[PDB]
Order: sequence, then C-alpha cells, then structure tokens
Amino acid sequence: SAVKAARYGKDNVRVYKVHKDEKTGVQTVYEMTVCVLLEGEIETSYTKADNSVIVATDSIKNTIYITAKQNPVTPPELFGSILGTHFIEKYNHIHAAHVNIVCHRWTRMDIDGKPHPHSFIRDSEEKRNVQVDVVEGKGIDIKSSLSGLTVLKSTNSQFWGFLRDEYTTLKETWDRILSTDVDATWQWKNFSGLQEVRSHVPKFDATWATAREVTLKTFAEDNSASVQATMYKMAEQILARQQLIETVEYSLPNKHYFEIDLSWHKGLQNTGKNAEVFAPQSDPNGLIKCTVGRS
Amino acid sequence: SAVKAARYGKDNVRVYKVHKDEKTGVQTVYEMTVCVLLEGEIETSYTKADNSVIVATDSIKNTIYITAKQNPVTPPELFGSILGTHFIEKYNHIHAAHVNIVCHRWTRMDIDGKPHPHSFIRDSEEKRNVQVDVVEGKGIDIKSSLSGLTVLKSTNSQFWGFLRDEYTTLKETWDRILSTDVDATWQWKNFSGLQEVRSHVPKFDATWATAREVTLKTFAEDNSASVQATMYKMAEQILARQQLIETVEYSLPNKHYFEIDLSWHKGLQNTGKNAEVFAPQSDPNGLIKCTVGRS
Amino acid sequence: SAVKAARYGKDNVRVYKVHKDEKTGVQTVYEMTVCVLLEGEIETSYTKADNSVIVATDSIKNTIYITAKQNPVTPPELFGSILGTHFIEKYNHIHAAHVNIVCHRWTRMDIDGKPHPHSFIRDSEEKRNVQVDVVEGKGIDIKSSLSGLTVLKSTNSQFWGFLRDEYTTLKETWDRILSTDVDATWQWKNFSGLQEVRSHVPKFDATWATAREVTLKTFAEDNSASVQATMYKMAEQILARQQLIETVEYSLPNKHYFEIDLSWHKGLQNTGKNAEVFAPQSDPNGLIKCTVGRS
Amino acid sequence: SAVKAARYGKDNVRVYKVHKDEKTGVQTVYEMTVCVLLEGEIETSYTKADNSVIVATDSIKNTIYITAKQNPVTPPELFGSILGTHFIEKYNHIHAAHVNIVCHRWTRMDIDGKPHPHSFIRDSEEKRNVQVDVVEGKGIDIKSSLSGLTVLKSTNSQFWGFLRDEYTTLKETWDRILSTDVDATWQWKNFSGLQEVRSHVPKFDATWATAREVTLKTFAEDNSASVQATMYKMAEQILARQQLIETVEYSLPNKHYFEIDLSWHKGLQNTGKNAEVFAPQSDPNGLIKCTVGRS
Ligand SMILES: O=c1[nH]c(=O)c2nn[nH]c2[nH]1
Ligand SMILES: O=c1[nH]c(=O)c2nn[nH]c2[nH]1
Ligand SMILES: O=c1[nH]c(=O)c2nn[nH]c2[nH]1
Ligand SMILES: O=c1[nH]c(=O)c2nn[nH]c2[nH]1
Ligand code: NA
Ligand code: NA
Ligand code: NA
Ligand code: NA
Ligand SMILES: [Xe]
Ligand SMILES: [Xe]
Ligand SMILES: [Xe]
Ligand SMILES: [Xe]
Ligand SMILES: [Xe]
Ligand SMILES: [Xe]
Ligand SMILES: [Xe]
Ligand SMILES: [Xe]
Repeated sequence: SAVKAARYGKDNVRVYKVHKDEKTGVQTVYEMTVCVLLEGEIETSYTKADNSVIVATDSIKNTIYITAKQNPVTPPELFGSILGTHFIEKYNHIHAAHVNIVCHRWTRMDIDGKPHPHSFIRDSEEKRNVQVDVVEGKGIDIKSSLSGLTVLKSTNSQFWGFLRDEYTTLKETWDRILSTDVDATWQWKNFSGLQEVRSHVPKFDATWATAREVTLKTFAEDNSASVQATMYKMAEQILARQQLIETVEYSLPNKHYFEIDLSWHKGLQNTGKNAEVFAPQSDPNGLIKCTVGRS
Repeated sequence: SAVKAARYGKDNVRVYKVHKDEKTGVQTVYEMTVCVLLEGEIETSYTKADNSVIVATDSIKNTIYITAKQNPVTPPELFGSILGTHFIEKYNHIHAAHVNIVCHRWTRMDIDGKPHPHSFIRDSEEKRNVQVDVVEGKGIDIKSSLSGLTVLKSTNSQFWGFLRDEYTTLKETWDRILSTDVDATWQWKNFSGLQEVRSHVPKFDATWATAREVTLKTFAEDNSASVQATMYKMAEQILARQQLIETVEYSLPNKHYFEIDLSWHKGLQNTGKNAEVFAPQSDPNGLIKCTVGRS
Repeated sequence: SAVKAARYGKDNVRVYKVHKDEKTGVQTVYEMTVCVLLEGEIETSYTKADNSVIVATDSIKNTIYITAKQNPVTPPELFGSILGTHFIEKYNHIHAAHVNIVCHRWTRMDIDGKPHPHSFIRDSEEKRNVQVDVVEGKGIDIKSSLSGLTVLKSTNSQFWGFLRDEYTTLKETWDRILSTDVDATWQWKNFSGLQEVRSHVPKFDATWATAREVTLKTFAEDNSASVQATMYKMAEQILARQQLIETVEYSLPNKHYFEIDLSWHKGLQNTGKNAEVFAPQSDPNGLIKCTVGRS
Repeated sequence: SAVKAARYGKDNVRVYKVHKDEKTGVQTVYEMTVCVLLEGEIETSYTKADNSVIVATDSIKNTIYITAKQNPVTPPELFGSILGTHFIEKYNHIHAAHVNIVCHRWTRMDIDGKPHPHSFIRDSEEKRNVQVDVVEGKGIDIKSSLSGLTVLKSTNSQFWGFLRDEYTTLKETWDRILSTDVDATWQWKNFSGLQEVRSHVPKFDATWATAREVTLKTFAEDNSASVQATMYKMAEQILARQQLIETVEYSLPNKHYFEIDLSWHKGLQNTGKNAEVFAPQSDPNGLIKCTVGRS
C-alpha cells in the first residue's frame, strides 16, 4: 500500500478581532471560523510513525491567532492568502495550504437613527466565505461565496412544459411560491502570489456586494420560468460585471410550499386562484446546480 | 395507579398564509410553526383504551389550517386565542387548550430603494412567540416573547466586586466584551375571553416593538455593571410602558470571549489594553435569569 | 418594580472523569454536561449593581470540576445531590441550588468477544439525566430520566374508534407503524438530605435499568390501542416496581410513516395489506404526555 | 457566457421499506435518505427556458418510491446502481445519474434474550452510506462508507517528536485520551454495468462489516503514535482483505480532552499521572485525512 493523498490541520478555530479608532471612538468587530489543512512531504508520519515532519495542529491554531494579530483580517480573501502563504514559506517540506474561512455577521446597531460606536447585532445567519488554496510554485486560487441567504417570493414563478411520462404526477403551474437558500460561489483567476492578491484588494468586497445585489434583484424581478432559468440570469450578470472572475456556481434548493385542499370541509376553497394557506414542506427538496463560465 | 395529568395534541405544524391586496398588488406573507395540546376528560383513553374521547391529532392539524383560512393570523396573540377557544367551545369534554406559536421572519425586500410587492428575505433567526392557555371558566392567559436576538458590545461592560473565596480564579475587569442571545417574555393580565383579547389587539404589536426597542437601546447604552444589572433595567422599562403586562422575564446566556496571551511569541502584546484578538468560547456559558413584577 | 424570581449560574459545563483500577488495569470513563443555577438573597445584584452577593459563574464552573475530583460521579443522582448541597452549605445567602446533569454513553468495546480494558464506543445518543433541586430546610428533590431512546415497531399497533366530526379525515386502522422517541421521568419521594440520598444509592441505577427494560418490553409486546394506552401500561409497571417513586411522566412524539399510493403507476399496489414502501414524515408529529401517580 | 456544468434532482427523499416473511412472521425494516442528481443534455433549460428537457424533480421522487417497491433495497450499493441505471436508460438525453444513499440503523430488539419479530431500536447515529455514479458508456463507480462512528480510548495514545519552533506551545506526551468520529470510505473498482454489480452482491455487506471490524480493533489495540499512524494501519488492512477495493480514505477529527490544573485549590493534584477530571473541548479540533491506494 501507498499514501496517495494526505492533508491534515485544524478545523473550527473561532477568531474575533476588534479594531478601535482612537480618534473617533468607533469600534469595528470581525468574527470568523477558520480551517487550515496542509499538504507536503508528510507521508512518513502515516507510514513510519515519523512525527518530525508534523507541524502540530495545535501550532497551526497558534499561528492563526498570531497572524490575525499582525495583519488585517478583511477582506477575507486577503487574510486567507496571507495565512496560506505563511505555511508554504515557513516550512520547506509543506507545499500546499488550504484555508477555509467563514465570516459571521456583526452589523452595527442603529439606536435612534444613529450608528452606535460599539454595539452590534447578528442580522441573519447568512455567511460570507472564502476558500484559498496556496500551492508552492502554482500561485493562489481563491473561491469566494455567500451562503445561507434565504428568500421567498409569493408569486411570479411558473413551472410548466416539462417532460411528462408514466412517472409524472406533477401539475403544470403558472403561479407558485418560490423559496430557496442561496449558495453562490465565484472563482477568481489564478493569482501569482501575495503581491498580486494585494493589488486587487478593493475588488473583493465590491464583487461580494455585486454578487449579493444581482442575486436579490434578479430573484425579485424575474418572472421565473424555472429555478434553472432564473439562476442562469444571475450568473450571467456577475460574469459581466467582474472580468477577473472565471466561473460562477450556484447551488439552490427548491423549498416546496404545497397547496392544501380544504374542499372536504364545508366546500372551503383554498386551491389555485383561491389559495391562501399553504403547508411548507421540510423535505424532500429539489436541488438545482449550475456552473457558468466564459464562452 | 391514577392519571394525575395528561395533555396531547399536534406539534410542529408549519403554516404559511399570504394576503393579497387586489387594489395595490402588494402581497404580505406570514409563516409560523404551531403546537396545540388539549386537556380535559380524557383519562379513559389512557386507562381503558377508550378512544371515543380522543379528538385525533390529525384532526387538530386540520383545524389549524381551517382556522388560519377563516381568520387573521396576526397578531399571533389573537390567532392563538381564536384557535384555543375553538377547542374548548367545540368539544364538551375538552376543558383547556394550550397553543404555542413561533413566528418566522419574512421581511419585505428593498430593491433599488423601493419596497418590493411580493419578495421577502429571512433577516435573522430571531423569532416572535406566543404561548396561549385557554382554560374553560378561567379565561385566557397569554405570554408573548422574542427569542434568538443575538447581540454583542465590544466595550462598556464591566464585572468587578464579586465574592472571592478559595474557589475563585476569575480576575476583576473594567472592560470586557458582552454578548448574549436575548430571550424575553412578557405576561399579560388574564383576559376574560375572546372579546377582551379583541379589544386589546393594537397593544400586541406595539408592546412587542417596545420590548425589542427597549432591549436594544438599553444593551447599547448601559455601562453595564453585570448582566444582572443591565437586564433589570430592561425589564423595569417595559413594565413602565405597558400597564397590561404583569411580569417580564429575561433569560440570558453570557457568551464568553476570552483574551489570548501571545506574550510567549516574541513578546507580542494582546492582553488588557492591548487586546485585539480573542477566542470566542462555545461552552460553558453563564446563564442569568430574572422575573420582574410590580411592587 | 420588584424582583419576583431570580436564578443564575453556569450551563453547558462538559466534564469527563476516568477511574483506573491499578489491580486489573481496567479503566472506566464517565462523561456529562452539567448545569448549576443558584437562588437566594441576590436581588441587590439586579437592582443596585451590588456584585458582593454574586458567586461568579466562573467559580461555579471551578466548583464542578473540584467536586468531580473529590467525589464519585456515579450514580448521577448522588453526584447532583453532593454538588447542590455544597452551594447551600458553603454560602449563607444561597438558599437553593438547581443541578441538571446529562450523562453521555461511553460503552465498553467488545473486541473478539472480550471486553476491552480502555476503549469505548458511543452507542446511540440516548441520555440518562437527573434534575436535583436542593432547597435549604426543605431537603432534596430528584427527578431522574431517560431521553433520546428511539424505537419503531412495524406492526401490532392500531388506532380506531376515535371521535369523528366535520374536522376529521383520518381513516381508522388496525395495522400501522408506531415509532417514537421516549422521554420518561420518574420523580423520587423528597429526601431529607445527603445522608438519606446516600442510604438509597443502590436503588438509582437499578430503577433506571428497570424503567428502560419496562419501556422496551411493553413497547415490543403490547398490541397497542393508541400511544395513550401503551404509555400508561409502562408507567403503571414502573410505579409497581419501585415504592420510592411518587410519579412517572412520559412525553412521546408520534413519528408518522405514511402509506404511498402508487396505483396511478401501472396499478401498482402499495396500500393496506399490500403496503411495503412508506414515506417517513419529518413534521408535524403527534405529542402525547401523561403523568401517572399513586391512587 | 456558457454552461460549463449542470446537475439537478431531488434531495432528502426519506424512504422506509418493510419485508414480511409469511412463513416465520419475522419482519425486517430498512430506512434511508436518498438523493438523485442527473446530468445530460439539459443546458437549454438554463439558457432558453426550455423545460422540455427537464425530468421534473417531483418525478424523480416518484421514481425512487416505485424503484424501491419493485427491487431489493439492500445492499445499498445494488439499490443505488439500479436507481442510477434506470435514469440513463429511460431518458435518451440523460447521460449521468448520481445517487447518494444514507442508511439509518434499525436494529432488531432483544426482549428476554430472544430477537423480537417486529420491534427495532435506533442504536446510534452511525450511518452506512453509498455514492453511486452511473455514467453512460463509462460504467458504474461506487464509493461505500461508514460515518458517525464515535469512539474514545482513555490511554495507549501518545504524541511526541513533532516539529518544535517559535509557534509551538504543545507539550510532548506519552499518555493521552484519543477520541474521534470515524468517516471511512472505500472505492470499488469501476463496474461495467448492472450485471457486474449483481455478480458481486455478497461482497458489499461483507466488506462493510470488515471495514467496521478493522476500524474498531485497530483503534482499540494500537499503541497509537499519532492519529496519522493509526489510521494508516486501518487502511492498509482493509486493502489487504478485499482485492476489489482500489482506495480507502479516512477523515478523522481529533476531539481534544484537556487536563485541568487544580493545584491553585489546596494543592489538588490533577495533571500528568494524577489526571482524573478532564475538560472535553467542543472546538477547535484537529482534522486528519489520508487516502491509501495500492503500490
Ligand atoms: O495525533 C495527532 N496528530 C497531529 O497531527 C497533532 N497535532 N497536534 N496534536 C496532534 N495529535
Ligand atoms: O396513538 C395515537 N393517538 C392519538 O391521539 C392520535 N391522533 N391521531 N393518530 C393518533 N394516534
Ligand atoms: O455579568 C456577569 N454576571 C455574573 O454573574 C458572572 N459570573 N462570572 N462572570 C459574570 N458576569
Ligand atoms: O423550478 C423547478 N425546476 C425543476 O427542475 C423542477 N422539478 N419539479 N419542480 C421544479 N421546479
Ligand atoms: Na514550502
Ligand atoms: Na369544553
Ligand atoms: Na445557604
Ligand atoms: Na441516456
Ligand atoms: Xe477575525
Ligand atoms: Xe431562483
Ligand atoms: Xe400563518
Ligand atoms: Xe445584558
Ligand atoms: Xe463526569
Ligand atoms: Xe408507545
Ligand atoms: Xe428503504
Ligand atoms: Xe485513530
């Protein structure tokens, strides 16, 4: 037998950082969960019980805190690239670092129509994520995403004209509820190293904001022919607005809300045009994915 | 042996309702999870296998949908009171209904600075809840709550002057992070029946909004001496603003963020005045409760 | 305004203890999650920012570890009683301690038909719990429970003869699936103090084992007329086998498995006597409770 | 823009099947959660709102139930292969099916030392899984796994001799607790089609049992030099016992249990040789992966 692939590291490292403006008194907080996995010339730890090649996962944890102390933690694309580069440069035998960051929302509170200097609210479990792969001699690959963005529209969604055969019971519809949890990932062109990532720093927050805005507007305004068709429109627009993105991937559940026929009870009308009360279905759910790239 | 207490019913009944304004085109959605448990002269179903006394839990489910079709579902205090009253009036042998409602957020989207007519976002997992106990001959008891409101302040929290003995290692502090998930419940004076609940309908949404506003403002502005002291201030203010409330209860975790001493690494300073990077602790957590009533 | 009730303490304190037999080499592990909440003359911490009355929750955490070091942690009824008594005796102004313990399963592994001396498996998320209320001058109240015991029977469950009215769609049945998650609590007679709890130590594990055995056997063997009827049989038997128990409470979800009519597809028969494939329902669920005491 | 990849289908489809032996009266239950995603000539549903190419996800759900009615559901490798083959054969324009199955435990109850004919218990949340990829013209690729197997050993684990630099605080140890949740996947050689999968049916359950037994025995008996070294031993043995497996992958968290220094309290000794009470850490955790193949 032989080791074909190996990676190891520390997962679920929770980190909080505060920035304090001494001039204005304003404080800004960041909170993340970080995972770092390393690869390189480490086979002997598996095959020969040779621990000399192991950077302890505990040390990886310490390194995350030290790096956060000495560097900006935002945008997360930059912090991830700094952290990954550290490992491949510091250790001769480590040749790849894989850094995953989940950013948690701490939104500044408005109290009496004024932004508060040091108080924050978690407005939704929506996350902003990065995956950064730093590979020695091959640069830095960054995938940025948003996830956990949960939306619903109560009309202006249709689904008709699908394949009908002996397995089909679904009725065609011209008016249904559409609800999903959005997972959207944009993959950046490969960067040569940290200097190049630094050169593009302003594009990271701007592209996240664009991806979010395009997703929300398209969902709200499209008279949707299917999840497939609406999601493609979203992806097309993001690619048009940021030339440094190579691909956009969406993964969308279709969270079903069923009509409830109440006609058995005193002829109560609650279907089609008369539908007011629906039963949200926890499971099963449709799952629709697509990756869109350039011609 | 004897049956000392019994209740039974249906839990986790998900309900969605849409309201459509034909004049303006504007749609408004409501989504809830409902639980209804009944009590009354039902001992024989347990002791003698006498099912004749059982209103099937499946029928309770049907009743929830029918009631939602024929009545407003907002404010939830009213809907809960309608639903509970139905069971005690319809069935001679049922003498109490216990209705729990969890309301999920569907907040209207703003697209280009304008409210969208039929598109919604789940902004946070904060819930608005009601517990309604309808007891034949004893009226209607309503507890209203908000839960899952997660906040953090990065300064203006202190904790010093506590008891120190041979079990104590905690250092006194004049500047710490304070973060909690707010669970706040206000208990209404007993109502004689549905007519009285209906007479107070406007107070329910207004009191929820007040409870939320008082909680956020007090948390943000108090130079907190402890969770105990800040929470009492919140409760006192709610009782002052709504005379129909008898008690206010808060249950608050203290979600700890620990300093990380980095001095072992090149004398890096990250404690006290120099603290920037902290480690959020998943567990354990402080838990602080209080119920405040009138003199 | 006035403080009507208050309690505070530490929740989610994870504890592991190992016992090592030097003679045999055999090791035994215990793992628990502990919550301790205190009450007493502490109103001034809320109303006057008087921290002098506060035993810090951090100190409560330390006390749990110290107590576990110096005392047996099994049975949990005993450990809980020791821990609660400590607080009311040590602090003059603390008059009640409320101790909740959840015990996690670590079952010794069998390797080649022999019990292994130091290796363990988590066989199910079933828990054994205690709630211990130690109140100065009023003794020790103990509720013991098992929870998270998930069972299913594929036949020998019936449900017919229930109330039928204009809200009823449920068909009577003489053969259905019955599945539940068992939550069963037995409440001990009040104990005068620690000496009395110690005198009954052997009864705690034996009564837990009896409660579990009675639950499983009755579920498996009863040709069930309803959840109500089967659960009563369980409770009656536990009360008969342990005279020091005052009441037994069961709380049981009815986790529904629905028939799937496939007759629309080539006349495939999958209902009634021909039912083979079913759809487990995540929600809603029946919820049936009962508390059984002595005549 | 262009569609680079697309797949869509139904997730979270819960299925239960019962088998009834008329001769012996014995019943056996199976419960699974199934996901099926399809690929093929479906780009136009995304780009042109052409639904004619869409097999509705609702129809995919129906197909899962029908297939379960007409075929054995065990071993899951076979059921998955049947289900995936159905889609690629039935629909000319569908060229790949991806089937994920999670099997839930329903273990027959022993009542008074005898196996019960129709009563079952969920003994642990350990799962047996399959991933089956059926690709037109390229055969059937099957990955089988077990997950959620949670174990702990209280001694006979060591970790010393790792890299020490200015980022390292971890002390070397010759005696520690080792606890993990096992995720182990074995990848079968490619099968040419359903006939070949059928020819190997007995190997699927036997290889699952072997993988489980090897994992448990190796964990219990190895005087572990690291997670890396012990996991490699497991993988090597599985590959030796089943020639039709090409690779074995393990993914293992290192769930840390920390010593608690109690010496500040009356010189209480609870570290090193004297350690009895430990603090389980919820996060962070080590994460160690390896894929082992043949020379
Ligand atoms: O078994 C271990 N492997 C590792 O890589 C490691 N790093 N810290 N502790 C560890 N334990
Ligand atoms: O056992 C049952 N008890 C009930 O009260 C009930 N209601 N519907 N189905 C039921 N099954
Ligand atoms: O606000 C606090 N209240 C308390 O009771 C406490 N105990 N430790 N830290 C604390 N912080
Ligand atoms: O938008 C949809 N896309 C689909 O593929 C589908 N299948 N059923 N309902 C559906 N809705
Ligand atoms: Na390197
Ligand atoms: Na009545
Ligand atoms: Na006392
Ligand atoms: Na095909
Ligand atoms: Xe951070
Ligand atoms: Xe969508
Ligand atoms: Xe609703
Ligand atoms: Xe607070
Ligand atoms: Xe313990
Ligand atoms: Xe039951
Ligand atoms: Xe199944
Ligand atoms: Xe391991």
